[PDB]
Amino acid sequence: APKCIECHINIEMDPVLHDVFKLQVCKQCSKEHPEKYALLTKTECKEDYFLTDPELNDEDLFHRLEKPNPHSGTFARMQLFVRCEVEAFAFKKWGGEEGLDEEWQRREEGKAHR
Amino acid sequence: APKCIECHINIEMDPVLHDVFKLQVCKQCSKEHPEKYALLTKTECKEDYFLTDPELNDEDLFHRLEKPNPHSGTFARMQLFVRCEVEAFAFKKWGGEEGLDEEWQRREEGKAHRR
DNA sequence: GCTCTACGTCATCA
DNA sequence: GCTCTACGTCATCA
Ligand SMILES: [Zn+2]
Ligand SMILES: [Zn+2]
Repeated sequence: APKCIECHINIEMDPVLHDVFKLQVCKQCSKEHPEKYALLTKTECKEDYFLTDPELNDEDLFHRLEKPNPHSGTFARMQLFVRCEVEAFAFKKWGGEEGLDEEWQRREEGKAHR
Repeated sequence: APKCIECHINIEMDPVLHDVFKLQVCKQCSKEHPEKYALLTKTECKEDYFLTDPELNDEDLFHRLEKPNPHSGTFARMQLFVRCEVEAFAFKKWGGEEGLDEEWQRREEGKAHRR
């Protein structure tokens, strides 16, 4: 029977990372590796990685988990993305982790200026 | 025998102004009163009256005629609005003809201000 | 550490 | 004298 790609031991996969994000990863390894497996809200994806609504809204581009808005169920649904997917897209977008850090810099100058 | 509200004479209403815009006006009177009856594109509505896409996209708020884009059938459809409806909404928005001018005035100052 | 839309402009592509 | 979307912050309201 198939094994978690992180630990090579667990055969019971985290339900969310597996069913929703297509990752053969166990709940414990997801906790141990947030740099890959942590779930980020849509808002966290824009502030951390400077992705736009059109790229995050693209059904064809990111897998996503939706939950009721924790502020109120009458508010727009919370959207959760897996860090490895969003990071990989942002690195292609801005050019690796350095490109991203240069774009970070670039905006502080903007906020300062403005 | 219902009459054009403008001339009170013609019995045959402009088919566009009547079917699409609900206006009991003959074609001849539409040409003689462009200040009420001229059809404006979506773009001329934003330029002339500072209405937004959300306003003009509201299906419940303006009648609209759609035509194929004259630049190309593959481009987004042309949308035609009747000046009297558009003008009346812009007069409420900006507070009359004077407020529309006052808003005109301020954007020129902005596009001198932006080098 | 919640999300959508709108303001706002203009360009670009369609 | 063609239209949509995107880029920008954001704020507001939901
Ligand atoms: Zn594991
Ligand atoms: Zn008439």
